[PDB]
Formats: sequence, structure tokens, C-alpha cells
Amino acid sequence: EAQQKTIEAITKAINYMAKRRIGALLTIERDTGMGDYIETGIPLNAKVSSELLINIFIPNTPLHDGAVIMKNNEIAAAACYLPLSESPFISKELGTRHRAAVGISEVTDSLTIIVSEETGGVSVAKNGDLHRELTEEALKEMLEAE
Amino acid sequence: EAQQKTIEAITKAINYMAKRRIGALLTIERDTGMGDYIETGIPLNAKVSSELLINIFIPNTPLHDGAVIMKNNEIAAAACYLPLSESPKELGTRHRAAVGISEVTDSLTIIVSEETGGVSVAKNGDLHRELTEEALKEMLEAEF
Repeated sequence: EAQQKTIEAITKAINYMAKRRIGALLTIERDTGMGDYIETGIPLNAKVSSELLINIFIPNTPLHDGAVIMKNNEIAAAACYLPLSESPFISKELGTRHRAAVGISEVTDSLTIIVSEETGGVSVAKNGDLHRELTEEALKEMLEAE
Repeated sequence: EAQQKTIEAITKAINYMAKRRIGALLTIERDTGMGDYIETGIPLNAKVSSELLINIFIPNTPLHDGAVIMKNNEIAAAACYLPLSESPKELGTRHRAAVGISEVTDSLTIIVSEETGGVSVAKNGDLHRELTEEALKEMLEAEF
């Protein structure tokens, strides 16, 4: 329905950034209110689009430094601050975004997508779990369920 | 008087983009309808902030070529097409777009030069070149 657009929007944004290595962190809210994490960012309350998500994460842009939070079908806020996880199961040699994605997913029902800036690998984190190196069909299948 | 921020936001976007010579094209709707033009762009209906404005106009991005239009404290849309002005030279495509929309509307169009980094305004068919941070600010108090 209106689920299809907006999944399509996210996949084409994720896939675009992947080819190029741009770090991204995007969290989709569900049943656990993230209002306290939204007020740490730049508020947009903007309508979700592939072009806008690309533009939010540009390697040194103002809005790039943190996480984009999604609520409703909108970009609630960009450049948000999440809490990190002192999990040993996060492979180091990475982090920063990866430790904030699992960090937020420990405390929330949310779903977080990460693109690594070093390699271009898409990860996802739910309920404290981090799954590295996902395929395009695996991300779409993971998202469609949401 | 909570529209200072918007002025503040614009003035910061433009003043940052001027010092980096980041081309830009920003029209603010005033009383005429721009809905024709808005529909031609990527809709955002976002809140106005300097950071989102600056991000829109970064050269690599898919949002930067075109004009963003503002509708009452909100970035209504980005990458919009503005009709070019047929008139008499040696200015860019960005400046021909600014004069074109200001002949058909009462909107106030700010533009930033790729080359110079100097700030311009288009209103009622006229194009004021070479503005100052404060010149633009008082000008921008075209809202009473």
C-alpha cells in the first residue's frame, strides 16, 4: 500500500550508498517510542524519499553525523544520537555506527540499517543482534516484514 | 515573530554557502501559487533549517539541481524547475531561473553563484547583484 513506497525508497537509498561506501545509520521506530532520541537530532518531519535519504548522509554534510530516525512514514529527524553497546559480539575493527545500531536495538523494538563506510556492507540490528553482509533480497525481505 | 527563524535559517544557509561558493537557488512563496512548480520537484514538506538547506545544495546530491521552494516555514519541495526568463547577459542558468519565476510571481528568489560566491536576489523581475550579509537580511525582511 503506502508500505510499498517507502520500502522502495529505503532500498534504493541503501543500495545507492552501498556502492559508494557512504556510512549510513537509519532507524525505524516501532512500538517503543523513540521520542527521547529524536530530540537529540536536527528535526525534519519530512516525507520519505530516496533522494532525501541520500542527501542526509553525505560524507561531511551537517546532517550526516548521527542517525536518521523514521516514524510514521516520515523522516522524523537526522543526525541523532544513539547509545552504544559494550557488546563483545560486535567485531571491532568497526564500530561507531555499528555499536550505536546494536546499542539502540538493545533498548528498543526498532529496526536499524547500517552501511559500512569502509566496505559497503549492509548490516541490520534487532533486539541486540547484528547481522553483517546482507544481500539486496535479504534486506527487502527483512523490511517487508516490518 | 517566530518567523525570525527561517530568516535566520536562510541567512545561515546562504552565508555558509556563499563562503564555500556552493551554488544555490531558493524561492520563497509569498502570495501567488507556486503549486505548478512545486509538483515538478521532489516533495519534502520538511521543516526549515540551515543544515537541511545546506545539505540540499551540495553538488554531488540528487537534490541540488533545481530550486527548492519554501511554503510558510517549510521546505515544500526541492529540485524544482523554475521558468527561465526571456530578456536581456553572461550570467548562469541559475540566475535566468531566478528572474523567470519573479516575473510570474511575487516570490523572493535568493541565488548563490557557483563561480563568485556572491549573493543575489530576484523580485518583480529585477535582479539585485552583490549583496551583503546585512543587505540580504533587511531585504529578507520583505515580510513586513
